[PDB]
Amino acid sequence: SEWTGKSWMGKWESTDRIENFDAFISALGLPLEQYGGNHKTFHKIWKEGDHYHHQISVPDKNYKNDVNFKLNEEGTTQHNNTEIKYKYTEDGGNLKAEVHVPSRNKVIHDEYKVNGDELEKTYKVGDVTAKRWYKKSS
Ligand SMILES: [Cl-]
Ligand SMILES: [Mg+2]
Ligand SMILES: [Zn+2]
Repeated sequence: SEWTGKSWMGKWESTDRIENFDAFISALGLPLEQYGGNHKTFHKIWKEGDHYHHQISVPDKNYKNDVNFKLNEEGTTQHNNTEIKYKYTEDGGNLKAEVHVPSRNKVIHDEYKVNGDELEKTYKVGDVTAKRWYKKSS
């Protein structure tokens, strides 16, 4: 396991800073009663030889998902039983994920942009953009 090498690698924790996230959640067709708000969220991204791991956790929601990815290579995961296709790529120093949710005819853009000490995550679906800011853990 390697925890450095790219600016977006590391252990990231959500902050109080969030923008337009309910509009993004609504545009995905998800209920705000269970997916809105600003619950403490962790992103951990590290390298394991020939691939990366990306662990997402939302402890209040009993959610933990470990995503295995190789840059530029498609992968799949599941949420409940919604299949999710993804492909992570680098845009220079930033990390992007292209996400298909075929059952719902949705395409989602995720971006991870590290401004130094801080990580800005941008979420886009169609013309709806949300942002959330993360800090390095501890
Ligand atoms: Cl498509
Ligand atoms: Mg997040
Ligand atoms: Zn796209």
